Amino acid sequence: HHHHMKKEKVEERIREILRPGWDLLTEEAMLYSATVGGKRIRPLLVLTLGEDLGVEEEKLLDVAVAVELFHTASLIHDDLPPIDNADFRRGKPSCHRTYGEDIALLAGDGLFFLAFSQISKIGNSKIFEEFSETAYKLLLGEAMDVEFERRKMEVSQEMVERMYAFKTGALFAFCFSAPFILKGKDHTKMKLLGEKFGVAFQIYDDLKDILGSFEKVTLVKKVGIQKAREMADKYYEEVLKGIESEGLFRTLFLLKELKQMVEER
Amino acid sequence: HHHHMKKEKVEERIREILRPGWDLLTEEAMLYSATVGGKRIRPLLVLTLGEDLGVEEEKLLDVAVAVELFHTASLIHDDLPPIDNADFRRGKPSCHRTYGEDIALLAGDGLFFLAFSQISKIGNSKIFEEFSETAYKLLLGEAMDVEFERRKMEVSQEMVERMYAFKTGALFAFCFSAPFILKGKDHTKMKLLGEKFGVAFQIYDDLKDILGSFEKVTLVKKVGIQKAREMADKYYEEVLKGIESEGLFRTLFLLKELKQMVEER
Repeated sequence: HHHHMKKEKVEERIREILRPGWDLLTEEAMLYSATVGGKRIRPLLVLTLGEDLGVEEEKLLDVAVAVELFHTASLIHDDLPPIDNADFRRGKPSCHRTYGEDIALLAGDGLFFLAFSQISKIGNSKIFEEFSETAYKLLLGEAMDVEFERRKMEVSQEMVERMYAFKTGALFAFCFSAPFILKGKDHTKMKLLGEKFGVAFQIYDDLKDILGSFEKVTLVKKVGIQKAREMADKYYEEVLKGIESEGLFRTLFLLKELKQMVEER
Repeated sequence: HHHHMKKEKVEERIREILRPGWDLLTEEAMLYSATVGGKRIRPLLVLTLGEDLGVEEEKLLDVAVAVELFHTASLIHDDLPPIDNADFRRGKPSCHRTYGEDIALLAGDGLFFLAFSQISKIGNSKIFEEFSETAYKLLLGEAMDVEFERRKMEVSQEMVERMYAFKTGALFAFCFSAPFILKGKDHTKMKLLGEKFGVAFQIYDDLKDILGSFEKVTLVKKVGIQKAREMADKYYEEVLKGIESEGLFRTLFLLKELKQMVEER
């Protein structure tokens, strides 16, 4: 019920921000992509951490919505024909399949810009800086994924692990960090913990994709299923220990529930 | 010499920011696009206005570089095959023709993110807010241009004029505004003046494209060459009067020089 109340608040704000104003297919596409589904783990983490810390709900919801809009945009661009060429996303036709590649490209851009606009509402320069740094890292990570796949190049294990930390880890690092910055607490350790969480999250995604299936450089391909799973499990344990040590009990239980869901796959 | 010193400083900062660090083709592509050419009118306006106002040079150069990186990114995405499908840009092969559509898409995204990162360095929330609002407007303008062309829809003259004000006017509005915000002066009138300047700028671009040539909804197509040119000339006169009235003499002379160049086409 807890998680539901939080998700409903996020859904409502997303619908407000993305309500078309200019009779554009591009607006409709942004709204489509943002509402087709999503477990909303990223905004849920932000909101739950902020509750644990007692951060003002309005600034926290602005962060949570920003992260989700950004996430949405990143999936639109990843799905595009030049990149991953996904016909489907969340069991629904992809943005470009629904609206055209032109409209989908623009929708992705719009969503990123709206994400920055939400962050800017907070009026906290450190959050603006961190979010901007996070965006660029995510981009670097996506570029590495594309290039590692498509270039004839040497790709070390360390390079794959960095690509995970950038492509997936950076946005979780921000989710873990941003509530601490809003509280006026040092966020350096939480940022690293969030990055580890994101790496573990990506690994569990790789493993799900294998089970679901019943070129791309993945950590599972590089080190094997057993080692990859060991790395993910270890990082996840570190995250749980770190979260408990900070006394963040709502967040701890949220992370335990996510872990049980992974375990039940 | 004046304009040259300023442009060289911009070129140098752009090369610093875009110096690759990760051995990525995406990094190389961002640098390629940002350095293939450009008259650098947008950063030159920012730097010149800031000089007239006596604004601290470091914060001003961060704004100027941000605007140019953003501009660069917007041209990469416009050129892409789903949008305008340009084989050339500044007389050089386009980003996607040089590096691939995947790499070009990512380069555009990277440049926008770097632009926001530069803005965030300033530590001024009003600048962050204005820049973010500007980005979204520019996106709306591009969407309108694409959709007006491709949809079977009624497009009024007012809609075309709004599309100009968003697609081209918004970024100039920001260039005119940002130095006033950095000075702690009310920027509302300068923002409107910059928007008018951008509309006139777009119209002169339309007219150049006709002369150069010796579907898309343009103001020239809607109202005709004579009326369009009259609108541009009138807006430009308003801008010159407004700039002189604020005592911004370096900027006034820069704008007169740009106008003479247009006149000599």
